[PDB]
Amino acid sequence: MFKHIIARTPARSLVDGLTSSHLGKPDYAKALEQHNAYIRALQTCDVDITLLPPDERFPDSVFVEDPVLCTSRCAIITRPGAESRRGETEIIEETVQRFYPGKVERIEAPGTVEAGDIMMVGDHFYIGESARTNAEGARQMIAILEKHGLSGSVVRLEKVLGLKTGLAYLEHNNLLAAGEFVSKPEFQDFNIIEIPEEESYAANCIWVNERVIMPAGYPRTREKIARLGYRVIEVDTSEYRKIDGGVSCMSLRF
Repeated sequence: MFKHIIARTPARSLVDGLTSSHLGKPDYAKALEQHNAYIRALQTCDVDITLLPPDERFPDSVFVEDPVLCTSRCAIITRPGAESRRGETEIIEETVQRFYPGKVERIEAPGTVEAGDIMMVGDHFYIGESARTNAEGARQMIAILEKHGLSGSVVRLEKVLGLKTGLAYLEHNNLLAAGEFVSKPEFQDFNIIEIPEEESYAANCIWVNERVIMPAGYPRTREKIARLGYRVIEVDTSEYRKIDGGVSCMSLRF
C-alpha cells in the first residue's frame, strides 16, 4: 500500500527529450495536458501528491521515476547513465530528504542506475542491465538494498531498452509481460499476463492502491487488467511515448 506519489511538471524543453524513435517530437501543450490528467487520476488513488515544479534545464525531468528508488526502508538517489539527466538527482534530493530523513543512499561513480530498470516485487527488486544501468551501478544497488534488510536480483536485457518497458508488477503475483520477458525463467512463478505485440507499450502500467493506471488506447491489455478486478484507469500519454516514457516513468510511489 502506497501513501505517497511524487511527480514533476513537464519542462518546455521537453520537446528535446531523449527519444530513440522517429515517433516525432512531443507537443508541450498536449503533454502538459496529459500530465494533468495523469495527476487527477492519482488524486483518486488515496495517496497524497508531491508535485514538483518544472526545471527547463532537464527535458526528461518529468520522468522522476528514474532519478530515485523509493523503498519501504530507504531511498536511493540513483546515477543516470545519460549525463543530460544526471543532474536531476540533485533537484529532487530535498524532497527525498523530507520523506526519508537520515535514510537516504546514493550511487557513486563510475556505476550508474536508473530506477526505471527496477521492478519492485515485495521486498525484492529486479534490476535489469541496460545502457543506463551498468554492472557496477546495479552492484552498489543490491549492496544498499541488502544493507537495509532488502534483496535484489539482476535480469539480462536482450531487446527492450529498460526493464519496466515490457514488465509491470501489479501485485498479487500478477505480472505484465511483453516481448522476450513472457518466458524469461526468473518470472515463472508469477501469473504472467501476456501483452500482444501491437500493444506492447501498455506493458508499462502502474499499480496504485488496487487501482491500475495505464495508457489510453490499449483495449486488449486493458481488458485483461479489468479482468483481474482492478479498478482500471486509462490516461493518454502518447506524447511521452514519443520519448520512451509512460505512466511508471512519471512518478515515484511509496
